[PDB]
Amino acid sequence: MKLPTNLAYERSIDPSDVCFFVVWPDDRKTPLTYNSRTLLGQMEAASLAYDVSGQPIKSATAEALAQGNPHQVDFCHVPYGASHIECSFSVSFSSELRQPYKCNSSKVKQTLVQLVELYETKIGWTELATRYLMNICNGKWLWKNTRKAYCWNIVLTPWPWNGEKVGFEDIRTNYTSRQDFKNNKNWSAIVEMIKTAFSSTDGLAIFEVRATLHLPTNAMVRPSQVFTNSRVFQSTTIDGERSPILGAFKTGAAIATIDDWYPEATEPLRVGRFGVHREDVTCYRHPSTGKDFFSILQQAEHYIEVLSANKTPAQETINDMHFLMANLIKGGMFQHK
Amino acid sequence: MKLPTNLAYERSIDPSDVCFFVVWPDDRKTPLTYNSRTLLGQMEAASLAYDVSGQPIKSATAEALAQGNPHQVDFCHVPYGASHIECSFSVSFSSELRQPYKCNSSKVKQTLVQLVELYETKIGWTELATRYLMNICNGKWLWKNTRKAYCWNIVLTPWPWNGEKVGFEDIRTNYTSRQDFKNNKNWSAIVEMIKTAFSSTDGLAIFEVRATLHLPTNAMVRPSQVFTQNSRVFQSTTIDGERSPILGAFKTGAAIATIDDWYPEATEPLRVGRFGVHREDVTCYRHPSTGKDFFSILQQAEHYIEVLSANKTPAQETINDMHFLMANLIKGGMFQHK
Repeated sequence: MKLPTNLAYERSIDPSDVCFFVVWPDDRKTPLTYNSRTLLGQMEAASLAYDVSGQPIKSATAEALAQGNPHQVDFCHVPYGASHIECSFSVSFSSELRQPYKCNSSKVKQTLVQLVELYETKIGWTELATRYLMNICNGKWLWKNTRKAYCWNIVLTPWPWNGEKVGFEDIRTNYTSRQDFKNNKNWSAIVEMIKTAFSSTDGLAIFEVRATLHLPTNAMVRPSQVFTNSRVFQSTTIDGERSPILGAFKTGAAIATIDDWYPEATEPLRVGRFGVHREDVTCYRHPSTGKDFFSILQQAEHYIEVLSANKTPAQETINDMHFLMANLIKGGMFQHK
Repeated sequence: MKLPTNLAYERSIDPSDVCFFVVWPDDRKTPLTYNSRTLLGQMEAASLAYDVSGQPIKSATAEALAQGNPHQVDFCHVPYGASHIECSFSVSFSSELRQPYKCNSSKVKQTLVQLVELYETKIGWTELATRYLMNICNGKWLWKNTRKAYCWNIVLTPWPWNGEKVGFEDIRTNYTSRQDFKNNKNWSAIVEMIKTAFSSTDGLAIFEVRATLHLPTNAMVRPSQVFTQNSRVFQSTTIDGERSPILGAFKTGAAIATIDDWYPEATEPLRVGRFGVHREDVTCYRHPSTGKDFFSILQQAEHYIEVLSANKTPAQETINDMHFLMANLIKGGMFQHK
């Protein structure tokens, strides 16, 4: 199947910025603040003592290499008498994946629409909705702040909902595997919200998520930081103060670390075309593998006879279908030429 | 009938820009603001890994394709402790479709003048004025902001009016179909303004429209954006000393006039225009080969006068051609040639 000259979708998951608060004892809240401060380190660079080839430069003597290298960073920490930290944002799950946002070819629109209806019927939305929601219900969107913490707690507030807010107390102890989430009192009622949101022409499903981090005394917080003072935080205005925030696009990248179907999978990757790993600077699912999104999107006509048959599909060629569906929930421009 | 060398009308519906405000608890209002910020995404384009034909380009190895692509967007969101968002603008309905603004042919001016008087008598202005007024009274002019919201409300303030402002509370629940709008306490009195505006040589009918959006916590708002490295650049005005996003006047008028569901295989209503286009799937319904574009219906305008001046009920097929004929005169435009 050819790529058209116009093909684009909208995203089906819409997160927001994360706001950081300081809860004091006797329960008053205050927005967390930060300050820039200059520091002074050693002169480690391997470019100040060596050249490009690798022999020692003769200008950097032992006295000139112990001189003092001043830097300037932003610095954010928990105040002294504080109790814990609130972190609050919101997610929507809203059915944009059913038909393309823009598509000049009517044949490609019919083919893309059938796939979503075939996938919904033959495979179902249970596997993807479980994998997105297990990144909300633990501290995956709290990136490094989860690390080096006593405990953290997640409280959900789903909107088309009756009552009794959903709580996930003491992660790192109680919510480790997939089965620990399914043992919650109301887990099948929240998974079937995301399934109803994807399976309907107007599905809505808003969540209000709020966390509670119990850090050590006077400890660090790690917010997101700007693209360009060497470490500059991203910030908004709460009341009249500046306050560090976790970026909206940073938060959506944490909900979508699902991709563990690339051919030698150990660690789940953030969902993308030719899905990259930023730990080791490589692309798993390179176009030479044949298992990027554009080599699977061309096999969309072949995947229709697999799903419209009656034999259960091979697990190997439904991992290609989970990756096809996860890139349409992600959205993007799919043009060419 | 041939097209004259000069034919043009004025528009009969005049919207304005939509201004956004932030309402705080204790009911103080502040204009909504935005900022630009740079982000860092992956290197997805399909022109960075593939060539025009379809084989993989060989300069894009696995390391060079995992490198990092910085962009820059405008970013507008609801503040943290905010309650909701006001959205206010105004529409007028002003009878410019009664006569041509400019027409050098007196036979064509007479034919056009007769059609509006026979449409008004035989068919009436109830069908068009109900379709325009529904797009004001729900959040159609709030394009994507209606999506992903808790609820929204519309309050009308019509000008040649006695009192008691007209309210439409909790759309997506209370106002879904045509009959839900008709069950309002004063819906007929506002439809009979737009009818009286069209049915008169000096019809005026001003509406002051104000909305109230209950978004989630810290949520996104989607304003209109300029027709221009910044990737997303919003349209803006100045309220007090602060830039603030708008949702433009041309954009607002395109939302009131998404009415055209008379094209030959109609599913979704289109924006009213000549050879009515659909920008979702980039095609023209009502193409000149269909025979149901607006310049093929002008050439049968002498034919439509014998149908409307008979006594037999007009066929639905040839009065859905009259609704599209009337909706393009309310839209206005140069109708010349050559």
